[PDB]
Amino acid sequence: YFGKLESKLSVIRNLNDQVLFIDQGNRPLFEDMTNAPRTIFIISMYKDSQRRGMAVTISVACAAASTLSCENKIISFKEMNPPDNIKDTKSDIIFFQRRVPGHDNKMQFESSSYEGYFLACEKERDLFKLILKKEELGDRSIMFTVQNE
Repeated sequence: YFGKLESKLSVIRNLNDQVLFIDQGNRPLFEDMTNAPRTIFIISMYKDSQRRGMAVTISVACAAASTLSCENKIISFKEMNPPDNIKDTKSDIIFFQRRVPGHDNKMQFESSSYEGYFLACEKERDLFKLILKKEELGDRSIMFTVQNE
């Protein structure tokens, strides 16, 4: 069971400190910037009845309703706002925000639906793409900086 607590305006960034943003193809990408309303995200925090940690929802601020989803281990944006309630122990839109042990300032987002899977930055070719993948003990690619303001 998940119950919404609050919401925070956030800018997410990988360790290359490239900002996360949604492009025109509805695809989440990473880039270095010096346009901007596509970088602003809303992180909505939920209370987990099983107490596995801090459950969050990631959605873009300047859209009507687009929430981040990892349905079928594939990153996408559903056409919905974060719900007041989710009545299940797992959700494709729900992630656990976890602070990384030996790094300061850095968070990782574990999928609630698929255990041991994390949001991650991936070089493809000329693009840095947001993907869902499994965790190596370090693995820089699953670490993120989030600026709640």
